[PDB]
Amino acid sequence: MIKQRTLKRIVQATGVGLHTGKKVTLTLRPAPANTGVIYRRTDLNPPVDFPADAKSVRDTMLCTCLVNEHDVRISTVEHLNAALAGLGIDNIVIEVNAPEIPIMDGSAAPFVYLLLDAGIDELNCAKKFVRIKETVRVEDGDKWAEFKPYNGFSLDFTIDFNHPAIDSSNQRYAMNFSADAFMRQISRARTFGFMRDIEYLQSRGLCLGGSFDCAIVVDDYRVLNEDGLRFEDEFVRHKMLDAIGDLFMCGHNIIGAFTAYKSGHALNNKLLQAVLAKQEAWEYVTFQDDAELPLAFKAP
Ligand SMILES: O=C(NO)[C@@H](Cc1ccc2ccccc2c1)NS(=O)(=O)c1ccc2ccccc2c1
Ligand SMILES: O=C(NO)[C@@H](Cc1ccc2ccccc2c1)NS(=O)(=O)c1ccc2ccccc2c1
Ligand SMILES: [Zn+2]
Repeated sequence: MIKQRTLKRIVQATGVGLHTGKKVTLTLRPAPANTGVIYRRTDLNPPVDFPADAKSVRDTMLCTCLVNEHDVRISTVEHLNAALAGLGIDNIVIEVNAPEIPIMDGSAAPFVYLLLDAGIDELNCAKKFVRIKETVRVEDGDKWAEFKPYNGFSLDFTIDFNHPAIDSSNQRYAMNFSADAFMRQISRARTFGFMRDIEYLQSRGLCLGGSFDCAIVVDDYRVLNEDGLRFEDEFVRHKMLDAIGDLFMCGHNIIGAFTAYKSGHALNNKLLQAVLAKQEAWEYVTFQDDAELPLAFKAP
């Protein structure tokens, strides 16, 4: 039987908060079967829990967050959420003593190492997958995102960004998902933005933790980071990283084929909600024998 996963032990790391520029301590905890992914703020008293749920996500001008009934938020969950999906972590409590997840290097890779430190523990309860049964498409002008039935998990993503540092040959990326492929191909791909935008935000007291150390920073013409890009198509790899995190907000790995053209956090969430809202488009499946598990979701 394919089992749900949590962590073996509690682990802690400290990083910089993108928004405040202050040190944030992140604690990852094992959790019981079926409890899912829970983000928790422990700066607040009492602490506030935000269960990961497609309906609780909000997108801002800067990042994604989860909100509670009172619109209290926890922010910058996008890249850690992608790492959870990548390693198939079903149940976990994620604490920060601050209003935001640390930005790390702008990618998901530092979170992967932290999760490896915590270890994986298999629980005695079947892991539930969401199987796509019908085609579902959502649109935003000329932008769109789609799920189709497919016995596996594939992503095919065309980026919305247009810049001299992005050739036409580097605007699309497609992959067959797996833990190893996520780690090797996607996890290290950084977020990105304009120097003038970062300077401007910082002049307004925002994004104080923003720097070359946590993003690809471009001007109108070129990548400014002295070491350049980690991949010739790093921008679109990062957008696939984001998509993997967006889709995992339902708390289940999905068996189907994902295709997107100029999508992003908002449209990816719209697709996820559209699927879950249409009863006949999907079903929960479990695997009592490891054989019939799509290759996509094998052990790391
Ligand atoms: O080919 C690879 N990377 O480019 C393997 C090499 C590797 C790299 C980093 C590791 C870090 C910690 C433990 C083991 C590692 C192996 N990377 S990978 O295939 O993506 C991979 C990473 C981590 C794993 C942990 C446990 C089993 C298998 C793993 C494979
Ligand atoms: O990739 C992300 N989310 O998934 C980034 C997107 C983003 C949004 C706005 C930006 C403005 C200016 C520069 C870069 C930007 C990136 N959101 S984020 O990881 O929370 C983030 C936001 C702002 C940053 C500014 C500077 C460095 C890193 C940043 C990361
Ligand atoms: Zn991102």
